[PDB]
Amino acid sequence: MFKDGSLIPYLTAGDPDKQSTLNFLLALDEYAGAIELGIPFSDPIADGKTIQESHYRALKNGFKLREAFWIVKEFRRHSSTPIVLMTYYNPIYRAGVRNFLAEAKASGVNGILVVDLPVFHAKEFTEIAREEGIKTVFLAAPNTPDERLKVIDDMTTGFVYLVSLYGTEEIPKTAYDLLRRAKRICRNKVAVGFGVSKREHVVSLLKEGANGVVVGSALVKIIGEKGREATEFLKKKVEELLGI
Repeated sequence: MFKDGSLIPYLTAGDPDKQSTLNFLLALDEYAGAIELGIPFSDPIADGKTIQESHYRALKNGFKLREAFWIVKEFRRHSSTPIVLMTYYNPIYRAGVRNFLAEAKASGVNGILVVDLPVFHAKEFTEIAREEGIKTVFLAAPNTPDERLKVIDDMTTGFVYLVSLYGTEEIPKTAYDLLRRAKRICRNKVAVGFGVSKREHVVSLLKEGANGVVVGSALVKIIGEKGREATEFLKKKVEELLGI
């Protein structure tokens, strides 16, 4: 869904408020190949500490599901940068899969990633996303075996998202191994979320085959640190990571 060598910002919707999220997106668009907008959930057990706290902040400050669409809709007035909505299944399941996907599409969302999509529902889910015109983004971690990478690649219409809960401040070998295994199996492009925080992390991951590098934690840390005034500091971090 994005150009090779793309940096992909990840932000939690409504952290600290939907208006600020929109501001952050507009300020980082010029550096983004695509953007991941995360829907906050009460139990983000698949996320790292930093991003879990951004979920807590957003909910505490009163974030509401459809405010995420507001953000995408307003963003679309100024940009056509691909947007992937990242969420836990619970919200979608409760609101109605097709209803949510249709509403997502209508707002400008291009793809969707369901962090904990029950394998039991994967089939029907992908079929519904296809019908609603939304591309799919599936996740895989270091403990994902080659056989499953293949199944994941065959269902993916957007791009494969490789993650690493490991942390760092070096990228773990187990994370590089996941990438190395994925590029050998995936026909889809792949993005990596290995918690980069330094220029060398980006240069290296791109050199090792990542079509796109996502930047979430580095940005979110600054947001829970500077609140609405995070913007300018975010631009500098993304610039640092881009060697500019």
